[PDB]
Amino acid sequence: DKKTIYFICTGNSCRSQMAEGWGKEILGEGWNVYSAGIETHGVNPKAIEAMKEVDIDISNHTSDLIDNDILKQSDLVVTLCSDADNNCPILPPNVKKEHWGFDDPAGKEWSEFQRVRDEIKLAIEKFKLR
Ligand SMILES: [K+]
Repeated sequence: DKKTIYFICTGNSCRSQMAEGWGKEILGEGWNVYSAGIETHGVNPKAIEAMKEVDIDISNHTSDLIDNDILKQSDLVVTLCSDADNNCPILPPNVKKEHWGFDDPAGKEWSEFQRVRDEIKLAIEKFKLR
């Protein structure tokens, strides 16, 4: 019935966390949305604040490493950064993978953090229209 999308960024901190938040809202009807990373950097407080601004609560999200069982059941694995794309483990044959590159918002001025958040919204909206 429900399909599964898996958002991956290096530390499961900013990009993948915002993508999970947007995904649960926009694709929530027929999609199970999860996020992971190559390493765990913790859920960025700025990502929680960025999502709170658009009335999406991601405060209960966790920073997790990639799980082989979630990978196995994924219909689409989406990598959100170059490092995550290149270091993503060998995927099961039936699982599709796409790289949706976004700039690293961590280290950028607060306005640019919000810009990346909204670029992610747009990519997820376009995905729903496929
Ligand atoms: K997660």
